[PDB]
Amino acid sequence: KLKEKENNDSSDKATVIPNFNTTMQGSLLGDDSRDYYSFEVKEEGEVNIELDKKDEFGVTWTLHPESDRITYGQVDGNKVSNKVKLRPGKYYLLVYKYSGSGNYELRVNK
Ligand SMILES: [Ca+2]
Ligand SMILES: [Ca+2]
Ligand SMILES: [Cl-]
Repeated sequence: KLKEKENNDSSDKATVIPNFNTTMQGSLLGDDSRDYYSFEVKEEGEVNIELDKKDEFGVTWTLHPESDRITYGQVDGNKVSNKVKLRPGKYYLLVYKYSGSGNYELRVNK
């Protein structure tokens, strides 16, 4: 039932994802085109970031460490996904749209 917290349009205002394997609900309607999130890895491992589109629109995501290591989501229909091996540290996850408007769910699986 966890929801994003606007305004979250910059990493300094990112919505904390408190835990792995936890669904975050958000929306990118109208001129809300960016939702920043953050999370912390405590033990090195593979993380599977999964965005589920609840409406058809053009949305993806970009991951980078708080530390040019950058990872992009891979769009496949109504899922935008990737698997990346991450070391302990804090990470920023920018969910942003490139067309249209809609609702989504986000998980950082581990
Ligand atoms: Ca939003
Ligand atoms: Ca936002
Ligand atoms: Cl962990």
